[PDB]
Amino acid sequence: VPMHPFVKALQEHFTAHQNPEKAEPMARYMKNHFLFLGIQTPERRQLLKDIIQIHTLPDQKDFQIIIRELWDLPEREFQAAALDIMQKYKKHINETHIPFLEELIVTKSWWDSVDSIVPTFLGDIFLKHPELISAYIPKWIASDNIWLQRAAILFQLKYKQKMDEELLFWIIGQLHSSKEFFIQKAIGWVLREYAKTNPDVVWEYVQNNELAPLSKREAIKHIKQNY
Repeated sequence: VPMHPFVKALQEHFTAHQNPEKAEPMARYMKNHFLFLGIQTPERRQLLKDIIQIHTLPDQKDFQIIIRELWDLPEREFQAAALDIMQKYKKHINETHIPFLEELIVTKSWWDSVDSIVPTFLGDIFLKHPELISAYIPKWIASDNIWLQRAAILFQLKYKQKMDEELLFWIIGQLHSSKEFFIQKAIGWVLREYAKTNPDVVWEYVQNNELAPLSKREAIKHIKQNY
């Protein structure tokens, strides 16, 4: 459906290199929500490299149209490549793009797209503008969209000594009772990651606060050997 020359070049090049054999197990691993061309990350990045160097990288003022057109293509590689492209415009992404990122988060949703938007792009935005947290995180948690909820839990994933323990546990406190696999796993993930910096605090939270068994188990798996 796309006019942008760059997206058209990319689509032609990727489609030329599809592998129906490599596609089948890729699509299975994503529970068949998406068609795949069958191009693994390294080749995908290389094929994107080719098109970028051939075409040169588009003006940063196009970045949104490029990503949106890619996001509308049926094959999952196009959304993976759209986030690789987004990374090439990192320095031009700022607080004004949070609504654009929310859109990506709730469109063609799955952990593979959401996990590449949240801890990196949104993580850095809220580190720079932590005053905008109140305008988003409570709204996302209240949404009943599990991907926005997952976004609230993971935006701090890579914060290390910058982690706001108070907000983190407040978030996890609102979401612990969720039936949702992707919420339970995200909770366990951020707890295990945070435990790399502050294990004792994670251990005490997990030992004294309600969690789903999946979340608890995922949280302590690399630190249980210490207590």
